[PDB]
Amino acid sequence: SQVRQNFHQDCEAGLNRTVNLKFHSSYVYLSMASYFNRDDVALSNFAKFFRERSEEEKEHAEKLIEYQNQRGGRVFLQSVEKPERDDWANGLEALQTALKLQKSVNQALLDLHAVAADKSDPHMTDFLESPYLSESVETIKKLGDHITSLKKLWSSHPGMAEYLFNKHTLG
Amino acid sequence: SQVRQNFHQDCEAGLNRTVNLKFHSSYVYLSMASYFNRDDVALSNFAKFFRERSEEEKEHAEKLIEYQNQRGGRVFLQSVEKPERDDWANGLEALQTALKLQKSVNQALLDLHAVAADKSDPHMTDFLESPYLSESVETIKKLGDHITSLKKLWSSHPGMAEYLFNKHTLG
Amino acid sequence: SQVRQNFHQDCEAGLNRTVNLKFHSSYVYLSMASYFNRDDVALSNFAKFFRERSEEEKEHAEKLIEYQNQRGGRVFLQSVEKPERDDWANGLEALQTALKLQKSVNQALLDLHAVAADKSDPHMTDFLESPYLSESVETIKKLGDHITSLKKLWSSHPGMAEYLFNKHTLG
Amino acid sequence: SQVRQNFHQDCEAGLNRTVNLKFHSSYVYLSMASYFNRDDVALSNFAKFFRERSEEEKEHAEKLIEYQNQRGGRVFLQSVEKPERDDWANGLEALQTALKLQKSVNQALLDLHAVAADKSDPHMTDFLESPYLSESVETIKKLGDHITSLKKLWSSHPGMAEYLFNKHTLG
Repeated sequence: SQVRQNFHQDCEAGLNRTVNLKFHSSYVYLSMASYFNRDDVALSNFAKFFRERSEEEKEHAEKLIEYQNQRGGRVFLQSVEKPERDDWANGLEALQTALKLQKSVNQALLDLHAVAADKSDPHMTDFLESPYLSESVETIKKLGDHITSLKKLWSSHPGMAEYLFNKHTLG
Repeated sequence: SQVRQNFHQDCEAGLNRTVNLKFHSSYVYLSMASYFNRDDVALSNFAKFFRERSEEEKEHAEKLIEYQNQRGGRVFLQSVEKPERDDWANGLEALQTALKLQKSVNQALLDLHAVAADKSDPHMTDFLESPYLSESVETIKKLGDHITSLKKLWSSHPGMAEYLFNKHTLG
Repeated sequence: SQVRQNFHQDCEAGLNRTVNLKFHSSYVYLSMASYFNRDDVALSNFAKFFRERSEEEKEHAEKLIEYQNQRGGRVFLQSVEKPERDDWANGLEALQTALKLQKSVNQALLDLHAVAADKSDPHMTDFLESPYLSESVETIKKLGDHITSLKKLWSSHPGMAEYLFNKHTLG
Repeated sequence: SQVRQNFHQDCEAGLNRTVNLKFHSSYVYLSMASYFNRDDVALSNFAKFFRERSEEEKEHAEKLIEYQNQRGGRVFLQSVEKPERDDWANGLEALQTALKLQKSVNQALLDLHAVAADKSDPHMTDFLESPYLSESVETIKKLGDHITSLKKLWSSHPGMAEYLFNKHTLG
């Protein structure tokens, strides 16, 4: 590419691997959103929350593809594996799964950042820091807070816990 | 000081002692605010409430310093002792601690007022009455009310108590 | 903490040490502001300037506490040592002291940044760079400029120097 | 008087004595204002400043007369002695004289307040506290500040001192 400069093959490859990860996360959130809209689950604000997370992950994936093109790298798309589950049990289990998902995506971004740093690519480390790394920790803190609040309510009554949380925290 | 008139040394000293007390209270509230923002506590409106109390105590301290200068007294700042605890247990314990703190600060203001009265300084007694003494009793009444409401909820479920109070009273 | 990830103990500790430093700086500036409001000093714009510096240092301290919570670290507050002096001599001596203070705080931020870099924490190095490190150098340059201008005037008449500078540069 | 209640003869008399004092102060300030408007003095902002002080003292005198009537006391006006000087030397000497005048008026208000307190008249002590006692200390602090600033300039050149102060502080 006539545009390529100081762009290492490992960074190009890591980038392609990361967009797949982001699409997979988006897909997991979409599954969760759909689950909460089921007539036998009916937690509309949990659904809304996960739907928003889904769209955010999707937009990140698209921005990474755009970054690949900007640097003169070549995009290679892979199949997107379906979520690990189709039933997410309940609001608390879904939140806990999301925290685990967010931390694995954060680790992937940190690993990619380390590759860019090792290859001395300041443009890429800068790109990864904001907003990718920053949004990750913000989301992780938010999910941790949510889990704590829901757990407090859970100890009294799980049925009422989900209903009240859906209304007061997610509404 | 060319400006000094009817300003007794004991009032000057009491004033310096009181600004330290006010800074210490501010610091205690800041500690509480930070505690409620912890991911494992997550009561944002309790945090907000204590953050506001912190700023109010800080502004009072600054107004007392300003009063010292106005009367021709000389400000002497002392080290600000850290809060007695770093962990505040829960919303109810924090509220009860704040009531105790507010009453000790109120007593200090009453003692200072008595010194000013004894020395026949009507400018200072007037200054202390509004808004210092008035805000103290208003805050004390507010905290007493809060404690009563939270205790009512506590008897059912502490987890749900803090969650509901954080949302409905402090939100 | 369920939220903690890639957050080293040394960074957590350095953070707690830095908030204390920031509170101490705020306290030093407050002392200076109060000194310039004395009837026998009477340089209102110097007071205003240091009052603003005080509030800025305080807000930085609070943002660092907030950052600690975001990463899953635990805040530990220590006593805030009183300023080294209660009398700041004059406008020039105060400015020179502030430059020295700013450079020591800058060094602390640089040392903390180095710890974060050593531990491979890109989220923290990024956080420290803007606005902390950037504001430091901006403030340092501003103070250096002020000192130079005041020194030019000082050589003629210190009394007139402070009066004119208070009005034209700080006003 | 059908309206009189808890109004002691000594308070009534002190009130009449104080309105005369206030008229005399107003007259002194008027003399100063006129002096600074002389073609051979020509400090328009010093004149403006003293003119304002004159009007303030006059309005206080009128409010005290009004208070006398409100309580059922009877107003007795006495001759207003002319100022002690017709020539006020310079801006610094005038400022120093005003500080001395303000402190003597403040003492008179404090003495009157003490009489009201001794006679258990809370309506009168309250009336005297705001705005009379409060304005006195504010004015005293302001004059002390002004004197300090002008003295700083005086040490360099008195001619330039008055000119610059007239423009920058009083303008």
